[PDB]
Amino acid sequence: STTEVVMENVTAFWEEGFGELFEKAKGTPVLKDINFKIERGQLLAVAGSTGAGKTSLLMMIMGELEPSEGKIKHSGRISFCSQNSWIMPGTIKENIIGVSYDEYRYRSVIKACQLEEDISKFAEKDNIVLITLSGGQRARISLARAVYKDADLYLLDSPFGYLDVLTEKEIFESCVCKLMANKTRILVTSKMEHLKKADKILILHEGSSYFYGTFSELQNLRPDFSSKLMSFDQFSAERRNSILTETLHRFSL
Ligand SMILES: Nc1ncnc2c1ncn2[C@@H]1O[C@H](COP(=O)(O)OP(=O)(O)OP(=O)(O)O)[C@@H](O)[C@H]1O
Ligand SMILES: [Mg+2]
Repeated sequence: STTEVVMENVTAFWEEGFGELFEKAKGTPVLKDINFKIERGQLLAVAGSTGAGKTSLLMMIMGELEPSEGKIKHSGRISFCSQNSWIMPGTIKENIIGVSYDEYRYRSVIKACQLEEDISKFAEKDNIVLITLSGGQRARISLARAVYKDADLYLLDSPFGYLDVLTEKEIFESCVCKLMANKTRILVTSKMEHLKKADKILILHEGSSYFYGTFSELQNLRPDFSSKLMSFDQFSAERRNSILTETLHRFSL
């Protein structure tokens, strides 16, 4: 199954004392007046400047950060892919599946994340003990682990680190848009292509919603903003994020 996710007028503080004070009241919040609704099986793309609250938003959904105002609604299990890849000492297989094995699911995830060719290189195949991996292999294994988990909501925080432009595109398509096409998911990204293929987009800046709605509505309701951001996707993660950050500081509020 999958869930809908709804946030209505949500405000949150990481400093729990302040969150209580604000709540009771009938520094500055990490997230302010956040609103979105994603339907079952839909993709929300979340972009924004550095420190804007993109990971914090995900942490709220996981219950690590509580709102001081507003309503969050969602049900079921959550799977989370962090923006920092991590590999535990053990086999490639163990890293992806943990303890529970489903052959058909495991095979579809390795294919979707392009891990077949990485696995096949080794004598032991996926029983190879984690051999040091490249950043890109680490990113793909971390993604595979998150997508393999049977969950009702998938939270993918910038999962495409150290990938080539073309293979990030291939994996966005095969994994996020095809394998997970019927799962509710939220993707943090800085690629315009990802925003374009999303059902909904949320742009965050200093904890506020700079824009929520559709890519074509962004093109329409934010023409001056779009005109800077739209060969952007060939730029490095760092450069895209610096351009997005600087543009947001210019046009915010
Ligand atoms: N557990 C926490 N406790 C206190 N403050 C936090 C915590 N997590 C994040 N913050 C702070 O909240 C702000 C938002 O950080 P967050 O990680 O949500 O930003 P981000 O938009 O994901 O940025 P990036 O583009 O760097 O990933 C930052 O000032 C950060 O230092
Ligand atoms: Mg983050």
